[PDB]
Amino acid sequence: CTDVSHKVLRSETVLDFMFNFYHQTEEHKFQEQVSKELIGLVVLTKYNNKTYRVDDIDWDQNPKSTFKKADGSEVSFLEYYRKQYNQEITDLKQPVLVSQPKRRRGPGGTLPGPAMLIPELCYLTGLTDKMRND
RNA sequence: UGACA
Repeated sequence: CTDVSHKVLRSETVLDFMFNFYHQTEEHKFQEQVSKELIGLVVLTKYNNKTYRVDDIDWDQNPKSTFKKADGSEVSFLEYYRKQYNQEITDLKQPVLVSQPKRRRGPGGTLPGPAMLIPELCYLTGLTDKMRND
């Protein structure tokens, strides 16, 4: 009861995460907190086991969002991820994870780990990688 | 000088 946060779980996508979070908080409230939970935090891309620092949860696009390829092949997250790495999205109706370095614009550290992630593949971490050297 | 977006 009234449980929150998660000490860097082994395996679980932030979709499954933000999912349980969907079963608690209100609507407006929901989105506000959830993000705070993943924001500044990082996720593990199941398809390419690569972790990026989620600084913003894209509560607009779904794992279906598309984009053209080299020659212009329009493939969706679901596709690019399923065909190239086969990570079966499945929850093709949740948001996205806009991972951004969002450096402190201070001196010249420049933060790393930017990426448009699928919440259904992001193994919640706890990295919160700050590494920049400002 | 934004490293499988």
